[PDB]
Amino acid sequence: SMSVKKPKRDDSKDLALCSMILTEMETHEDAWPFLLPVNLKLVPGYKKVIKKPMDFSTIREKLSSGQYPNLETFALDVRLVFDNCETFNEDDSDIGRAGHNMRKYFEKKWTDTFK
Repeated sequence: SMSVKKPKRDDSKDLALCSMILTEMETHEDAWPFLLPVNLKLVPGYKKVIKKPMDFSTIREKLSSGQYPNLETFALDVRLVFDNCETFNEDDSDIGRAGHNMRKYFEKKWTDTFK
């Protein structure tokens, strides 16, 4: 509350560390469905159904331009990518399995880097 604060967690490395995680997600062999925005002209149903499209290149540009106010807003966009994938793709598809795998990979890096 006013003039009452918990001890200050050092957040000075968060930007660098989120960038490193994102590099590791970019270079994973199962990243291919997520590297670029889904083409809304060429994929029937996507525009109407997926209310907030998100992809790694869009996260990278937001990251690079100071559009994440803190590390939690960064995690929310990463998770959005996988939540969108589960909304549109069957679990038993190459893209559906890709999404589950990447989400796992991300959540471990996130815990190991920050928790």
